[PDB]
Amino acid sequence: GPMDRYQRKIGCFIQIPNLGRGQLKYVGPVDTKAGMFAGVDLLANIGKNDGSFMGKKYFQTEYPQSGLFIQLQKVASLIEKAS
Repeated sequence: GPMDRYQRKIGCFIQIPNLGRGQLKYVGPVDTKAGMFAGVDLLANIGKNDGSFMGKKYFQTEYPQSGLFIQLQKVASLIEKAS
């Protein structure tokens, strides 16, 4: 599947422009949103969530607002380069 190459990189770190270093924790759809998403933990409260959305847990965050869902297309090349 198209998400498999990104799913293999879960647990890696990427350097998201204008945000900072984030750990990739989830790749996939999000209920009620269009398209595929990367769930990242920014390891500081500069995200928007705790890894859950609409009462469902997608991933774990270190802090209450360190999690962020980003449209996968925006970070796909960064995730590919991560090792």
